[PDB]
Amino acid sequence: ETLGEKWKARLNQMSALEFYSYKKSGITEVCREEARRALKDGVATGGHAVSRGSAKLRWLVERGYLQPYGKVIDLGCGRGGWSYYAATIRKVQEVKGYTKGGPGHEEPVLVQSYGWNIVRLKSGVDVFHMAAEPCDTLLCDIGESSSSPEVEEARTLRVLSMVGDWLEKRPGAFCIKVLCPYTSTMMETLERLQRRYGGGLVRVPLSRNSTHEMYWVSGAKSNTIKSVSTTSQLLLGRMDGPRRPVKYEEDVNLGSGTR
Ligand SMILES: C[n+]1cn([C@@H]2O[C@H](COP(=O)(O)OP(=O)(O)OP(=O)(O)OC[C@H]3O[C@@H](n4cnc5c(N)ncnc54)[C@H](O)[C@@H]3O)[C@@H](O)[C@H]2O)c2nc(N)[nH]c(=O)c21
Ligand SMILES: C[S@@+](CC[C@H](N)C(=O)[O-])C[C@H]1O[C@@H](n2cnc3c(N)ncnc32)[C@H](O)[C@@H]1O
Repeated sequence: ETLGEKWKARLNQMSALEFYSYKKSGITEVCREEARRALKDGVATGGHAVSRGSAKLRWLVERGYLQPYGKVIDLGCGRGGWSYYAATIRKVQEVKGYTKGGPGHEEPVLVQSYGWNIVRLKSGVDVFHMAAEPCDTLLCDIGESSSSPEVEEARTLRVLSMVGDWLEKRPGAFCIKVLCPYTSTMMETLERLQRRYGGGLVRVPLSRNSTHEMYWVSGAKSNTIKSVSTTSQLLLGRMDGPRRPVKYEEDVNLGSGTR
């Protein structure tokens, strides 16, 4: 049993109150409420992000873990946070997002942030039932949580299988959600994939403690085992002391206009 698995076990064993305190203990959070007021008022200007995702991707870019450029594919784009953020980057020329939509799933949001005209979000698409196509930047944020670490592992594995085909067209720059990187098989498969395609795992502090999600990005390079175990150490450590205050931040502004 690995540290992450012990973390998952401890997590599931927690009482609901303890879990409420723990999920956001000491994490970085972005203020979103003005963005929700504006978005539900139908304000397409003002440069509001459609989701929290834009803050995540930003965190990865501003620290040089990936450098988006050219044609960007966003698998599981959802509302389009990653896509709309990617549209604001200089070297990025075109952004194409794909999401499942329908019952239980997010629909694409139309907004006129900077570079909205080079963005196209397609809904009603199963990326698993979709032929891969060439791209400079490969983004993927698929990985639904589960109380069962085995289910999370299986879903993550299916995701990696799916993104293999896109990666063999060889970008470039990529960022891929790894929901469950804390099992033995997962870490070994990630070692393999890291030797084949490069890149490394990175924990984003905007992530909640209730998820062990890490991001496989091209501009990172690190021992998978060590970074995963470091993350696990952080999450484990945050279960013992008092509740650490939330570090609130300003949400990313994506401006307005076309390109
Ligand atoms: C609500 N919840 C979630 N988790 C754990 O957190 C992980 C990720 O959770 P999340 O990041 O999706 O966000 P959160 O759960 O806070 O809210 P959301 O609505 O997004 O998640 C709902 C999911 O939580 C899970 N869940 C609900 N109640 C419990 C519970 N009593 N024990 C374990 N898992 C639960 C269900 O699978 C459900 O699909 C889950 O895989 C689960 O093991 C919990 N653990 C305890 N001990 N008590 C909880 O109440 C709890
Ligand atoms: C939570 S989102 C990511 C957030 C998004 N990047 C943003 O910044 O707004 C992940 C999305 O992937 C979508 N998804 C899950 N499985 C999918 C599949 N098989 N095909 C297409 N989209 C899927 C879900 O609907 C979900 O909205």
